[PDB]
Order: sequence, then C-alpha cells, then structure tokens
Amino acid sequence: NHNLHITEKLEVLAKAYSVQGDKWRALGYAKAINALKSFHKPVTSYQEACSIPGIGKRMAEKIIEILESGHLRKLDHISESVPVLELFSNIWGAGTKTAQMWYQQGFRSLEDIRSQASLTTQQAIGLKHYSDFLERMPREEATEIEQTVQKAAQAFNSGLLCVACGSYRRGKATCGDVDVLITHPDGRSHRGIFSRLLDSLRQEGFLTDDLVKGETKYLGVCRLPGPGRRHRRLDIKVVPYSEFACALLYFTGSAHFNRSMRALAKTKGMSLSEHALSTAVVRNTVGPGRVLPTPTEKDVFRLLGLPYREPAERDW
DNA sequence: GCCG
DNA sequence: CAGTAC
DNA sequence: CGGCAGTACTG
Ligand SMILES: Cc1cn([C@H]2C[C@H](O)[C@@H](COP(=O)(O)O)O2)c(=O)[nH]c1=O
Ligand SMILES: [Ca+2]
Ligand SMILES: [Ca+2]
Ligand code: NA
Ligand code: NA
Ligand code: NA
Repeated sequence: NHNLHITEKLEVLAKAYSVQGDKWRALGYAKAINALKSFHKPVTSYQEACSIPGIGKRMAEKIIEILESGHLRKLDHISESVPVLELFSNIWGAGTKTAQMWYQQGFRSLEDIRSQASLTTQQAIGLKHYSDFLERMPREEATEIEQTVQKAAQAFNSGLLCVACGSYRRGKATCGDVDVLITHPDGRSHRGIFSRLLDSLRQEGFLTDDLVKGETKYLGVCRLPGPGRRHRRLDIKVVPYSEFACALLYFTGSAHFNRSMRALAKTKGMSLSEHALSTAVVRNTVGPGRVLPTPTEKDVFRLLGLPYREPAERDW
C-alpha cells in the first residue's frame, strides 16, 4: 500500500459515517479505500485517481487535497459524538440506532450504560466482555478452540467434518473469533447433533454465554481452561453436505469478497447465498430459481466464470 | 460515497 | 416488524 | 433516479 498517507485520513471519515448510520456513504468510502490499498502504485494525479474504479470526482477532490495540502479539512468537523458512538456500538448487540438513542439520553461512558441504560441480554453479555471482544487471539488459540469443538462433535459421530472458517481459514496470524462449520458426507446425520453438541460443550464449562440459539446457527462465548485465558466469540453452524461448499465460501469471507461475488452473481441472473448458487433467479424493482450443483468452491468460481481464488487472496 |  | 449480526 | 448481499435470531 503506497497510499497510506491517504487511506489513513479517509478511514476516519468512513468510520464517522458508519457510526452515525450513513451506511451507504460509509460503503463507498470503504470500497474507495480498498481501491487505494490495491493500486500498488502511489497515485500522483487527479486524473489517475478519478480513473480508478471505486473512485469518483468527490473522492478525487478529497485525495488531491490530501496530496497537495497534506491534510483534509473535513476531518476538522467530525461531530464530537463520534467517539462516544463508536464506544457504544462496540458493545455486541448494540448498533447505530441504540448508540444514538443512548447518546440522545445523555449517556457518555460505559459506566453510564452500566448504571443507567436498559440492556438486552445480548448487550449485557457484550458489555461484560467488552475488552475481550475487542481483542484478537493468536490463530494457535483458534486451533485449540476448533479442536475442542471437533472433539466434542466427533464423539457423537466420527465421520463429522468440522472446519474453522473466517480469517482463520484465510491464513491470518490473529483472529477476532472462531467460526466452526460442521457437516457429514452421509447427507442425513446433521440433525440433533447440534443441540447435544452444545449441551456437551456447556457441561464441560467451555461455553460461558449464549448470544444466539437457532435451529442451525449458534453464536456465543467460550473460554479454554487454565490460567491466562480470555473469553472468545465462538460461532457454530451445521449444514447439509450439499451446501457445504457454499457455506465454506460464505463463512470464509471476507465480507467484501462475498458481497462482490454476490453482486456479480446477481448481474449474471444468478443468486449466491450461504446455501446455494441459483440460476435464472427472477427479480424486478417471486424468483424461485434453480439450484446449481456446487460440490466444491472451485465449482462456484467456475459457474460464475471466475478463476479460483485460494482463501488467502479473499480479503476483498 | 460510487456506479449503471 | 426494526435492529443487529454474520 | 436508485441499488449498494442475502439470510436468520431477538424482542
Ligand atoms: C461482517 C460480515 C461477515 N460476513 C461473512 C464473512 C466473514 O468471514 C464471515 C464471518 O464473520 P466474522 O468475520 O464476523 O466472524 O461472515 C458476512 O457475510 N457479512 C458481514 O456483514
Ligand atoms: Ca473471522
Ligand atoms: Ca457521488
Ligand atoms: Na473510477
Ligand atoms: Na455492536
Ligand atoms: Na463469526
């Protein structure tokens, strides 16, 4: 990234817009920042900037200001509420609408939230683990967590496949959470193994809090045994074997990579989700499409006309 | 905010 | 449903 | 002008 002296400035504005609820302007800013990071050739002109995809006239003027004047004046008018809104919306379960409500009510600190705010169960758990959830763990610990869940699961059925996805699967040195995807090549055993698996993990003391409990998805909190351990975010999902590939893609991310693949699919009349890649999905402005066989991620790429990207090149 |  | 998360 | 990904728990 030869343009850090621009992305540094633009990330602040993107975050201000994001915490203040201007989701689409924040998205545009983020895509332009990805463009900047991906150029590998320091932009040294307004025409070179205005010519990069994801970067238009507004962003070109911002960048030219940063280039010549070494500073962007918009940054001097970020609302004073932004640091408080960021503090509040880093609580798991609270987003921009709750952060802004809390701000309007006069709250300015987590002590205010603790003593005065009305919290959901999820928010009370997120506040209780605030510092822990802001940390990333070494991928070695992620391995230990994956293996804990895989041992718990493979006791019910040694044929179950358990794969840790997310940044872990993209090969990052640290991970903000662990996301375990479970399936069985038999196609008809992933029923009941989910509830009993969670009962097992809870009996061992491994699971400490539940955030979301659905028929297919679990999101919660775990902690490995012993000293020097923190609480970590853990997701577990169980899927039929026929969806395994599409799950692996989706839950491996990144989020920008997925959103790009899904935009592309949408262009070619297809629809891509965590369940299936469908074709001739009818839309406008009920679209029961046809599911396409995707036994491997490579098949998803191929059906979309793309070369296969390994998980490590999927940052955006 | 960007792009069709 | 709106809000939130993935 | 208008989409910007698509799906699933909570309350
Ligand atoms: C944050 C986010 C992630 N994802 C996908 C890509 C991430 O690698 C995967 C796991 O999410 P995570 O990074 O929060 O654990 O979920 C989405 O589909 N949408 C989102 O908004
Ligand atoms: Ca991750
Ligand atoms: Ca614009
Ligand atoms: Na461009
Ligand atoms: Na939050
Ligand atoms: Na996750």
